[PDB]
Amino acid sequence: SQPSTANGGFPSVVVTAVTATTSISPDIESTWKGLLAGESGIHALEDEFVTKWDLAVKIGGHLKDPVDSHMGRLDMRRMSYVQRMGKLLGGQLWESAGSPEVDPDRFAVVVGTGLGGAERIVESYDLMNAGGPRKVSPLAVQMIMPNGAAAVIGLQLGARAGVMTPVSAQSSGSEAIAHAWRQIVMGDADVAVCGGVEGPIEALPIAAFSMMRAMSTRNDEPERASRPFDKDRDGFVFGEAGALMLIETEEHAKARGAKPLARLLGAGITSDAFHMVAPAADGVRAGRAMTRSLELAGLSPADIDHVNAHGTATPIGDAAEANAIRVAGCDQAAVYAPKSALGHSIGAVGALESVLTVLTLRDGVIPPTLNYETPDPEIDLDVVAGEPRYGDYRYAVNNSFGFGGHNVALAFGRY
Amino acid sequence: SQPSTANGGFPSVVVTAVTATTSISPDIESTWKGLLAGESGIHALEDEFVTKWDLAVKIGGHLKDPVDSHMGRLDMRRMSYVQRMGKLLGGQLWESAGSPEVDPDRFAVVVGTGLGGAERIVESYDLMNAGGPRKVSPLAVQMIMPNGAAAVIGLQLGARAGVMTPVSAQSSGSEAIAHAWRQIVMGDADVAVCGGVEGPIEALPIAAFSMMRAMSTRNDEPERASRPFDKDRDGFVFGEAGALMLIETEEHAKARGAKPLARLLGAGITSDAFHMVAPAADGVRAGRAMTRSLELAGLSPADIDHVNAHGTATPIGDAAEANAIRVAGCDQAAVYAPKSALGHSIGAVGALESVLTVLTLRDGVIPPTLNYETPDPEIDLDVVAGEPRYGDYRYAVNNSFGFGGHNVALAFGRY
Ligand SMILES: CCCCCCCCCCCCCCCC(=O)O[C@H](COC(=O)CCCCCCCC[C@H](C)CCCCCCCC)COP(=O)(O)O
Ligand SMILES: CCCCCCCCCCCCCCCC(=O)O[C@H](COC(=O)CCCCCCCC[C@H](C)CCCCCCCC)COP(=O)(O)O
Ligand SMILES: C=C/C(C)=C/[C@@]1(C)SC(=O)C(C)=C1O
Ligand SMILES: C=C/C(C)=C/[C@@]1(C)SC(=O)C(C)=C1O
Ligand SMILES: [K+]
Ligand SMILES: [K+]
Repeated sequence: SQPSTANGGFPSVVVTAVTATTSISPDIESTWKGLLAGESGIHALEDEFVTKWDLAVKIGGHLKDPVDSHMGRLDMRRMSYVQRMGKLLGGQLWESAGSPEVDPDRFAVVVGTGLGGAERIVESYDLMNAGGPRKVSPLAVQMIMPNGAAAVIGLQLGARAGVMTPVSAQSSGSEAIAHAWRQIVMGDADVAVCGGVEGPIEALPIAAFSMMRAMSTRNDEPERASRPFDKDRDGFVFGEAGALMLIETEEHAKARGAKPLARLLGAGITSDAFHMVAPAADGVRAGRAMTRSLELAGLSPADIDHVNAHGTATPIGDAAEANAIRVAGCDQAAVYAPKSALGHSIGAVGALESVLTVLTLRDGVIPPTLNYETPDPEIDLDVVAGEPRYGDYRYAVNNSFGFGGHNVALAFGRY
Repeated sequence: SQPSTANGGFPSVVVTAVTATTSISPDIESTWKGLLAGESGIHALEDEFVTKWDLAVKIGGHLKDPVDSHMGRLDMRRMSYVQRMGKLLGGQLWESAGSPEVDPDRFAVVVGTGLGGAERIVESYDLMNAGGPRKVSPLAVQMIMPNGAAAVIGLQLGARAGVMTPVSAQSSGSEAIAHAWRQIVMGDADVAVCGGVEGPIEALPIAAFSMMRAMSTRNDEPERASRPFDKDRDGFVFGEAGALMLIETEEHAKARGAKPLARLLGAGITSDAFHMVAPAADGVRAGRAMTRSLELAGLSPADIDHVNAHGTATPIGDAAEANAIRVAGCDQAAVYAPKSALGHSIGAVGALESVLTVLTLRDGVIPPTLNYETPDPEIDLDVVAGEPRYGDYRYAVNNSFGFGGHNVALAFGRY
């Protein structure tokens, strides 16, 4: 019969450290306290690029503490932005873990991102148009390539059991943690740094998503604009983030005296084959990704206390995900939609929300979904709102979905 | 007691169809015949961009049959180039396989690529710069995102068991087949379309790579420029390609009466943690990727008949790979380096070379490595050269490596 975590057919895998930088704080613990106190990272954008172009979207969450105030002169010339973000979070995470001395040959890195060092593409293009091929940096290829942030972290921390970069648009950061889990349970690694990084809010990304008519334009009240599951939602809001976690076998963690924050029990990856940029309405394949993570974990849907929803606040996205949660039999879980406060960080967001799922399990508390004011009869979920919801949560699923029809669900447990 | 293909701990997985477009032919079967007859796809580049910029590199292999001679006018605007290649190859592969009726919920797609729809990044940038944010296409995001080619193919063919895009630079096309094999042996799918696609030779990619000093500049003799393992090699040559294969459990293939071309037995993924753009000289982690594919296959290195080398023709690269082949105990095997004839197709190339490994096994023959004229004493490999070599080939490993330090090896068997 089928290997599961519960039946011992997969080894036990624990989360032993987390790190993130957000529009609320550069410190994940302070981001967590702010979320619980009802704080939002979303504000009026003050960038001159908003005025230069008169963008229809004038709201978003920049990082509280910009990555580049941490970067040396050479990093600014030799790395793309997602690489600098990767380096920053990778060193923070390692220090957080107690700087363990691990076997490099049993250590993997899996880090997702939406695009890569795309600013270096436009830089290279301009440099060559103005001055010819000899003006392109000899570092352009390694700064641009989308595996470049994962590679930087792997080099920095010494990972020799693989360095992988799954890209699946807005599920990339979750999918990275899924593949790290597979690398460990298939025997390829005992320890893995995983998660996601993403570029900052800029004019061209805004322009491109805005032309999809995907984004909230509630510019006069920025903190109220992101309303996942609310009746009056009008699209997503960008909120910058990067997040990594350290996962390892329980035996590896025990042998070095690490204190686990949670367990990572299983991962489901499916696809819709429905539309390139809208989720299937029926939620069936998305609900199957949740169900698969439960099969691998050895759990039933009634075990699931908590769902951390992808919850983008688009009208059709939230409706599809509500249907997916019912398909999976998880619609009596308490649901949190963290994009209500942190906005959408695209290739990083699944990793950020998996970190938040881990903290919910460690601490016994789910923050309030901001802006949740008018229940939507198509949604019919238990959306935590108003104040935090306390409980002894045993098991939780984190959802992420991505343009291309990608569905990723991760099942975590209390340690 | 570790599961392996040979001990029945993983299900048997077979290759049932292959498709590729190359500098030699749009048709994989003709490419193969061309290879065996000693044909090269590498010529003088006739593009106006070469003289416009006076590029240092004036050679390479364009597709014999351009992807866009097959494309509708709408697709030329609303798909990126790699998406159009994916659509073309995906349709051709399915028709080659008999257009089988599979269970969509058991059908995955995994397709790697080096970058994605990056021409749409520069086009969006220019369009906005000239006319504002509302000139950017509403399709730009879904054309640009690096998962875009895999997602096009998943939607086209109806894959609902997962659509994945691993990015690991020059090893992406092999890594995709590795993850497709994992998706099947972990029980998430019974059938998968997998491989890699890549963009065409253009001015800015030539500038960026050639500023790395990686590329041959033997412009006076183009078919003699790509010289993997030859003492007088001087770097790689671009040769365009895309390649997909259909794999499925042997049970699945048997139930629908499909004739297997070969077996995909195991896949190893490791990393160097050495340098962003040079492979580790000792070949140790790269040899471990080969060993790991053998472990999962249940083979010993003494079983290996044939290695399809990554063999870029850089001085450093080929020397590191020969060390790797020694580390893995595979240096008694017959070695082919197809970039000698087909050049380097970056994100696609490990998929293309995986298809060539399958055909070697199917037909009992290895094509000659072109331009292999002076053995290099640091290499000391049995390089197939001169004429095709016929043989009873039973087991082969296809190697692929990438910037960032990624190592992928696939173990294939004769059906
Ligand atoms: C909250 C998350 C937001 C996510 C955003 C979307 C993620 C897309 C990737 C983001 C990459 C951008 C990194 C910016 C680095 C930086 O800082 O560059 C500024 C100066 O402007 C620039 O160079 C902007 C150049 C734009 C680069 C091209 C971006 C193309 C975007 C596409 C047209 C639209 C998005 C495609 C996404 C597909 C994948 C996900 C589904 C510093 O200024 P200075 O120091 O020079 O004064
Ligand atoms: C086998 C070679 C592989 C090389 C490719 C390397 C991977 C990059 C893939 C890029 C895909 C390009 C698709 C070209 C479409 C096409 O054909 O458009 C021409 C007109 O030129 C263009 O717009 C070229 C636009 C440039 C796009 C930006 C490319 C940036 C390249 C980086 C600076 C360097 C490469 C980074 C690779 C990182 C990943 C691999 C390690 C027809 O013009 P028209 O007559 O129809 O008007
Ligand atoms: C297949 C397309 C999908 C899943 C679209 C979703 C719901 S995922 C996401 O982050 C946003 C903004 C969406 O619109
Ligand atoms: C870590 C760096 C590596 C593997 C570099 C290699 C050998 S892989 C490749 O396709 C080319 C052109 C190279 O130079
Ligand atoms: K979530
Ligand atoms: K090869």
